[PDB]
Parts: sequence; C-alpha cells; structure tokens
Amino acid sequence: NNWVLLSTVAAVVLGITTGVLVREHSNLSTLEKFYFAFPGEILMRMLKLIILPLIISSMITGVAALDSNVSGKIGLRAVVYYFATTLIAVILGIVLVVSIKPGSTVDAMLDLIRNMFPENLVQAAFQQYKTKREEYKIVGMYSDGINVLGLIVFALVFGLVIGKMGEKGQILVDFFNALSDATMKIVQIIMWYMPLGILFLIAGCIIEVEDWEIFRKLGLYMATVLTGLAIHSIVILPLIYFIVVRKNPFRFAMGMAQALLTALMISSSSATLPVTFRCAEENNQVDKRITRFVLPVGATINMDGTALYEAVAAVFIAQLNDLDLGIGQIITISITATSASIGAAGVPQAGLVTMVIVLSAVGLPAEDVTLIIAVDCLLDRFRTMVNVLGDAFGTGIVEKLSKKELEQMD
Amino acid sequence: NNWVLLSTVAAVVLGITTGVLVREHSNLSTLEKFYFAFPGEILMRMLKLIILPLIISSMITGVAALDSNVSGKIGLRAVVYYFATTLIAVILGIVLVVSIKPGSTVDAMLDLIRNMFPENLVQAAFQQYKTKREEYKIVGMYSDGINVLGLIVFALVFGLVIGKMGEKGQILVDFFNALSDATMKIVQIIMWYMPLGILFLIAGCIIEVEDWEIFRKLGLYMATVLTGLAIHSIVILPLIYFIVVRKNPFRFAMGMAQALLTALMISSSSATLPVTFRCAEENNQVDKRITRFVLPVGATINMDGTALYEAVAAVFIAQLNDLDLGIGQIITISITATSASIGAAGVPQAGLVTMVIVLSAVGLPAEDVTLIIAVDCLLDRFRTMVNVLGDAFGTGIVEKLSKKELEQMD
Amino acid sequence: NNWVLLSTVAAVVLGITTGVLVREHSNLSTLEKFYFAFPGEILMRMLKLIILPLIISSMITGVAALDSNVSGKIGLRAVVYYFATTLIAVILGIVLVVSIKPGSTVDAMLDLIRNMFPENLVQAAFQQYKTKREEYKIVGMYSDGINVLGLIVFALVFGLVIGKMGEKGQILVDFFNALSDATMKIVQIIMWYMPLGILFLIAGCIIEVEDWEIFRKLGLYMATVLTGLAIHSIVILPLIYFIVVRKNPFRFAMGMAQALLTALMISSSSATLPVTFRCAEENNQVDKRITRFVLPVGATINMDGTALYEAVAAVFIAQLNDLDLGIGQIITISITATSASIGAAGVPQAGLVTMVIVLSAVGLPAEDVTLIIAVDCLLDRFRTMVNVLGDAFGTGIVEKLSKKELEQMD
Repeated sequence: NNWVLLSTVAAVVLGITTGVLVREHSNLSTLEKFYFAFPGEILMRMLKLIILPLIISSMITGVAALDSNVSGKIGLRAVVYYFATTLIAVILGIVLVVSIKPGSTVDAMLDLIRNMFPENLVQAAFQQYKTKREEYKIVGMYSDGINVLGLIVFALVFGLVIGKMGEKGQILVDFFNALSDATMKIVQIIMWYMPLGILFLIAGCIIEVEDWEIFRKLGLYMATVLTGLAIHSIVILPLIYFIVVRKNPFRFAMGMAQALLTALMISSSSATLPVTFRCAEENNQVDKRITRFVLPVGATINMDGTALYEAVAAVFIAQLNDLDLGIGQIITISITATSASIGAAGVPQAGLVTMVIVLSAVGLPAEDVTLIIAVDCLLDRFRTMVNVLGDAFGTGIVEKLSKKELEQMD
Repeated sequence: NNWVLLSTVAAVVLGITTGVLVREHSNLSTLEKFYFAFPGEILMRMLKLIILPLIISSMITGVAALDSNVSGKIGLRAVVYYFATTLIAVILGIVLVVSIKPGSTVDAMLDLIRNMFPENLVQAAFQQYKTKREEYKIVGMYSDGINVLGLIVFALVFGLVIGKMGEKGQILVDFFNALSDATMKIVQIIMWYMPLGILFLIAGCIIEVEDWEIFRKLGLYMATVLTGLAIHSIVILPLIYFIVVRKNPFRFAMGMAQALLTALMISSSSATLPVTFRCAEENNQVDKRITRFVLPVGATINMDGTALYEAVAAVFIAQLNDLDLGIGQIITISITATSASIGAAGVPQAGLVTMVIVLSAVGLPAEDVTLIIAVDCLLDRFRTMVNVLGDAFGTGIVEKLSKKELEQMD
Repeated sequence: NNWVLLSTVAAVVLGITTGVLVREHSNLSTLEKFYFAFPGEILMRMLKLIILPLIISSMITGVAALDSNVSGKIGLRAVVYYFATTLIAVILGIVLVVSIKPGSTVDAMLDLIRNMFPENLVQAAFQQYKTKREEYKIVGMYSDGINVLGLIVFALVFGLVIGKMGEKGQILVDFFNALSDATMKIVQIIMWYMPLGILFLIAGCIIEVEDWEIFRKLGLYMATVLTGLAIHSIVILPLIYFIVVRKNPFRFAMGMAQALLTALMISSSSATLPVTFRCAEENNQVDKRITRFVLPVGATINMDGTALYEAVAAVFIAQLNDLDLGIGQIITISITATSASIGAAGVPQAGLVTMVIVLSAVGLPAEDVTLIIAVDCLLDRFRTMVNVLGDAFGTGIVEKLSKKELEQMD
C-alpha cells in the first residue's frame, strides 16, 4: 500500500493541530521552542547529507548514457525550454506585482560566472566564492555553502568525456551507475523516517509565529504569490505541453501526482528525484534516457518558481519603503534576483541567503527579511511543487521532440 | 623473526633511559625540548593520516560481507555486549572512585545526536559541529576535528545497501575490498618505521616532566585507575567469556598477546586492527566474517576504558575542589563523560578535548587538566590495551553465539 | 593543422599590441583595469581546477605501471639527476649574482618535512600546515593552499602498494588509468579555449605597468636572470645529455619544441604534461613507461628554474638594502629559497608566496616584492620553459640508463 504518503498527510494534519493547540494553550520560552523542533532539524540534516552524491552521480550517469552525436540536440532543447519558461514566469510575476500593488550587480554576475569554474574540486563541495569592492580594488574570499553550479558543470563535462571514451571509460560508467542506485536506496531509507520529522517541522513552524497579526498585515502578498504560482502551473505549462505534444496535459499531471505531493511535502526537488523518475517512466510512457538526462538538469537550473516568488517579494519590499521605482529598476531587480539563484535550485532553502545577497546588491535594506520570513514555510512548498511539475512537462516535451535521436540509438 | 616487536621493546627501554639521563644531567630550554620530540610527532602524524580510509573501507567491507537476512542479529549481539561491558565498567569505576577517595548536558547529548547525521560528507572528514546557548538562543558552528561517528554511520548504511544490491553493487564491493587491503599494507609500511618514533616519544614524555613531585602528589589516582583497569581486564572480561563460551579465557589472551603488546605500544586500537585481525583469525580459530565485522565496531564504540579513566579523573578533579557531590551528580558526570567520547574511541588522543568539553559542561573549572596531563602517557596505553582485549573477547563471544547464522551462509 | 599554437601566437602578439595601445591612448581606473582582465582570470581558474586529479592519477598510474623489483633503480636515477641539475643551477645562479652585482630557517625545514606527511588526506587537498615560535613555544595552524607534496608522497606509496598487490589491485589500477585518460581529455578541452584567455592576460599584464621607468631601473636584474636561464638551457643541459646519451641534443630539443612553446605560453609544467607525453613518445622514440613515470616527478620536484630565479631575486633584494652579506649568508639564502618551493613546482604561481615566506624567514623586509612583481609575467614563462626542457632531457637520460630494467619487463 501507499503507507508513506498517507502517513505523511496524517502527520501534516496532526502537526498543524499540535502547533495550534500548543500555541493557544501553552506558553514556551525560546529555548523550549528550539527544543520542540529537534526532529525536524534532524530530518533536514539527513536530507541535506544526501544531496551531493545523488546529484553528482545522477548527472554523470544521465550524460554518459547518451550517444556522443546526440546529446547536443537534447541539451539544446532542454536549455531552450527552461529559458522560455523562466522568461514567461518573469514577465508574469512583474505584471502581477505591478498591477496588484501589495505594498554591485556586475560583481554578482561576475561571481556567478566565477563559481561555474571553481579553483578546487574538493573545496567546491562545501565552500563558495564571493568578491566585494573596497577602497577601488576587488577582494575575494571563500565562504561556507556548497557550490552546486561548479560541481554540475564539472559532472556534465566529465560525463561527456567518459561517454565518448568508450571501452576505456566503461569502468567509470559502471562505478557511477552503481553509486547512483545506492544513493537512491539510501534516499528511500530516509523517506521511511520522513513523516515524524515533517510533523514536528510543521508544529515548530506554526509555533514560531507569535504576533498572529502578521498574516493580516501581509495581505495581497500571499494573494499575489499564490495567484502567480497557480496561473503558471494551471494555465501556461499545460498550454505549452498541449501545443508541443498534442495530448491531454491533465492526464500527465494525474500520473505525476505522487511526485507532486512528495515535493509539496518535503520542499526539495532534488530529494523527490526517485519518485519523479518512477512516475515519469512507469505512469507515463516516457523514454528512460530522456528522463534520466532532463530531470537532474531541471532540478538544478529551473527558475520559474524563484522568478514568481523571490522577485515578487523583493518588489514588495521595495514598495514597502517609499522608494517609487521605474520600469528599468523593476526589470533589473527581477533579473538580478532570478539569476542570482541559478546554482542552488534543488537543495532545500530556508534562510534565503541568495535573496539577502540580492537585497544587499540592489541597495535595499537587509533588515526587511523578517517581515516575510514567517510565510516562507507555506510558499516554498508550492514553489517546489510547480518547479517539479515544470520539470516533468519538460521531460515530456523533449521526449516528444527527440523522435529521430531516439530512433538512431535503437 | 619478530624483529618489529623486539625492536620496539628495546626502543622503549632505550627511550626511558635516554629521557631519565637527559633530564638528570642536561638542562634544555622549551624550544630544545620541542625539537627533541620531532620524530615522535612525525610518527603520530603518519598514524593520524591513515585512520580515515582504513576505518571507512573496513566498515564498508565488513558490513557488505554478511548476508542481508543475517547481519541484524550479529549487530544486535555486538551492541548488547558493548553496552553491558560499558555499564559494568561505569559501575566499577564509580564504586572504586567513591571508596578510595583519592582527592549544558542536554546540549552535549543533542550535539552527539547531531553529529550522527552530518550535513556534508566531505566536511565531516575534518570538521565537527557544536552548539552553545547565548543571550536564550542556540548558535551552532563547525570546528576542526574528524567526525568519525557520522562517517561510521554512513559507512554502515552504505555497506548494507550495496550488500543488498547484489550483482549491481559487486563493483563497489570489489573496489572497497581492494582499498581495505591497500590501506592495511600501508599501515604495515608505517609499522616498519614506528620504533624510532616510539623511542623519541617516550624520551620526550619523560623529559617534559619538570617538578618530579607531581607523581608523589598524584597518589591514589594512579592506583585507582590502574586497579580499575586491571580488575576489568583480569576478572570481569574472562568471567564473561567463560560464562558464554565454555573455554579457557587465558589461552585466548595468550593468542592475542601480540596485538595486546602492539596496542600497548602505539596506544591506537584502530591502528592495531591488522595485527588483531591476524591474531584472532590465525592464533584463534574465529570465523573471518565475525572478526571483520565486529572488530571495527569495537574500535569505534568501545567505552570501558573511557569509563574507567576519564570518568574517574573527572570525579577526582571534582573531589580536589571542596565541591562535595551527591549520588546523582556523580552518576551524571560519569554518564556525560562516557557518552561524550562515543565518536572517537580508536583514534589517538593526547589533548583529551572530549574531557575538556565534559568539564566545561559539568561546570567544573577547565584549568585543572594540567594536574593530570603528565600521567596521561602512561595510562592511555593501558586503556587502549584493555579496549582491544575487550574487542577480541567480544569477537569470540559473538562468534560463539552466531552458530546458526554462520551455518546458513554455508 | 596546428591551429591552437598559431592561434595562441597570434593572440599573444594581438594582446601585446592591445595592451600597448590601451596604455598609450586610454586612461582607466583600477576597477576598469581589474574588469579588463576577467577572461585571463577565468582561464587561470580553469587551469587551477584540473591540477589535482591530473597529477594524482598520473603519479599513481606511472608508479603502478612498473615492476616491483625495477622501480627502485628508476626512481633512484631520477632523484640523482634532479639533485645534480638543481645543484648545478644553484652554483651558477650564485656565481652570476655575485659577479654581475645588479643591486627561523629550522622552522621552515621542519614544516617542509611536516607537509610530507599530512594529518588528513581530504584537508591536504586545499590546506597547508605552518608553525611559528612565540613567547618560547611553537604554535602551528592550517592555512589555505593545496599540499601537493603530501599528496604526491601518498600517491607514490599507494601506487607502489597496488602495483605489488597484483590481481587484487587490478581494479584500482584500471580505475586510475581511466581517470588519467579522462583528465587528459578535459585538459585538451580547456586548451581549446586557452588562446583568448592568454590574449587578455597579456593585455592586462602590460596595462598594469604604470611607471614605465621600472624596467629601466631594473637593469642587470633581467639580464642576470635571463643569462642564467639561457646558459642553463643551452649549455649545461645539452652537454649532460650528450655526455650520458651519445646523441645530438638539439634534435631532441627540436622534437620537444611543441611542448616547449606550450609551456612558455601557459607557464604551467603540470598543464603541459599531455603535450610533453605526446612529443616525448612520438617525436622521440622514448619508452612509454619511463616517460609516464619520470615526467610527473619532474613536474613536481624540478628546482633548476626556482634556483635560477627566486634565489637571484632574493640576493638582488638583499643587495638593494645596504646589508653586505658573506659567503655563508648567500649560500643559506639560496638553499632556503630553493628548498622552500619543493612542493609546488608545477602549479601556476603568480603571488610568489613561497618567496615571501623565504624573505620573512631570512629576516629581509617583505615589502620589496613590489619592485620585482612587475617583471614576473615575463620571467616565469621562461622559467617554466627551461623546467620542462630539463624534464624531457631527464626522461631521455633515464631511458638510456635503464636498458637492463626495460629488458627484464619484456
């Protein structure tokens, strides 16, 4: 049976009830509040532990599985699809935030390019590079935080090289195939424990809210973000799927419902990858090669949810201050916020350090994060859900458009 | 011939003579004293270098060698045996320190649980996590020091997964078998050079003592620690072995004498692992699978020596201050000190950072370490000797109790 | 065709022209000067990224390819040749700097020995150990910077062990062979992009010079360094080659011209390794085993260029100050400067941190580096060229002297 998903839904409702009841009838200190959310912290720690080998081995295996003379077209189609979806999401978010009205960059882009080619493979696993101008000379240094962008680029190049090697790279191909399978099984073992961590995480999230008037004050900001995400998930993506693939998009969404729920629950596209693989390969008759190549790329560089969430939050923050913007300032903020997070799109994010960096770069005060940090728990899950839905639709579209390429391999 | 052990014994006696003669007839500055112990520092550095791959590959290989439907009972028996021995050692140490009379915790336990599941596999190889309460909110950060506990847990889970994989994980199994053999050979190469390092280490240890009245002042503390270790090694462990295995325990100890001497000399259970393997498999007719699985686990979570040494030292320090304790305070100190070192029990320890953390947590002053740091050289070697003796007895007991399981594999 | 080398030469001349024209006709701020050299920084970053796996896998593969009973003599001959060449270079540099007249150590040597045996394999990939005396007690700590010396020693020991293992180490041998080939191919991919980075690097180097009288002031220092390098490359090395191998040394140099140009262009002996392999194995009929073993060792511990460059620069700096030296002080400075860089001789060096450490140790002021940092761009390339020429001549000499050993393998 599907005991994991039912248990997780029961844990979610029980955690909501527990948080509400404890907040209403019990008074706890800050230390007790921190101690009440320990299982959720343990679950988040376990989820973080498995991100590196899973994504690295999946990328290498997916790239190496394709023929040398074929992978270029598939990759080109994937990047074109993701760029188009990100542009549409950016436009929709800008239009919605302008209409509803709810309420340094060069260094950031150069750092983004710098992180694509790290100076140390081992150091990139837990550290990132950043520069700042001081009196003017540029000074750079390394700070904690996994450099997923550089590891993904190196993994892609390495997978291409060992796929083109042939008989001399077969041992590496087999090694990374076995590593990918082992990481998948370990992820399943962690999924076994997930529900209790989710229960306590929801209870702690609800308990941490103290004012209870922040939700009332944050009117039309939740409405704006939710409306943008709903429009993107329900209208634009199914229309693109039907236009390219002459098939019903909602049967496709019905097949992926299990992965959609899982992603909505753990809020981690990279973690959900095994369920997405299974749903896309079994429930829908999508080729294994296309799925295994496209899905990690989507979990890495999908920016529709970021464009519909962080960009809107930034424009709302700028609107809170009497800092009336122009068309250029709004477009610059949306571009900076969307581009600054291109590296880490699958890892779980709670502190929104990328958006803090964006706020610092665009000159806005960095102390306004607290006014929206309370509702991040609710919004991030829907962001991840729409991200994985877009990834699945992209796998379907690329499989549709790669008929000749998949014919040559046979 | 056995030229390594005879050479090491000759080096030990020559180092004792050299240290005594240099202290008596020569006067050296602090810088010259530091320069006199350089070869011992080099030997310790080389021993530290080989701890990670050896323990990781040994754990993976030992776990993967067992059948999937069998390893649960073997692991359960091993943990039960180690828990029982640790409890007996704790009780004996408490009783002895109370009778002879020679002279924050929640955060520590939560950190112990946190380190079982690190957030980064690469970072866990050289860094550890720690939290502290400040004005109250909890703040955590990473500090230098290998996280053996997390690596051991991940290695166990990975070994189980790849053992259950079968034909798809055979390549990883072969890879880690070869890695384990290579690490063993490198350890043997280091053992070739060991004796000169031991000579200079003993000479430097003896030279560093300056007062020469600290030994007289530290009366009944050496007596207490040595009596506890001797009682545990000579009475309790052989009695348990004879009760479970109806055989003479001293022939077993006679067979393991080579590994016992080696462990007494280098004071590193993990380093002694190859000699322990050879003695337990050849001198005693113990099954290879049981040995290869139990011995790394013992080298990792054996706490009898820690309970008989650090706990007693802590109670002695608390007795030095006019800080008359109760039964609860003594039991809390013994439990905290024993549990805080569960991660690093095989690596060489000289600075006793774990006991410093324990003293900080139990509210005792941290400046009293110097009064006992002088005799650590002598006591740590006997602690390691009794630890490896307990590990060997545990291998024998588990092999005795696993007759049906070892019958199914055949 | 040879489009890469011709494109790189055209890029070099175009970068020289661009730098001269921009300096003469345009005025730029410091920030614009930094932004003008971004592609060169990206190229240097990519070159740095590939140094670790390439050198590690090449060392392991080269050591493991040789028979167990043979590799000792080959290694002995290689070390003897490198020691003799370094001694001759030291003598020549000292004599030239004394005649032309253009213008703490114990801790350094002990740190050099300490870095040969690191305490952590993972930490050695990006960190180094250093000690300092303070009031006297010695305090050590770790700082950023790859520890190539320790990794090379561990790789050599590991390669010997797995070569002696045989059928049980064949899987590791195959794994590292495949890894070496993959790293070579990735290096070739980077070489594809190299020329534009070289163009912008030369343009930025030329632009950064502002006084334009520093070249006139630095008279007889360029002359001394260039004369020493030219004498070493043209006279001493061909004479040694002809004395040992009764063959024309200039046909050998003509065969290696492609690798010589490449090394002169990128100034990185380790990066040039694939071209050196191809030229030495195809253009000259040198045995593959001798080449694959000797060349990484030369790229790691070749000190002729360092002895002819850093030692002379240090003596020139000491001559600038009215600090008249003796024979012992000059020999101590040359020995310290040559020995302090034994670890990193193949990686690209621009900041000359090793020479800064040498200046700090020998008591000379550390602020005089700026007076010679301007001409480092020009001199380092010739230093690397003579280093790779010496490495190739060493491969030839060792192949000549290893006739019996290469006969036994057949």
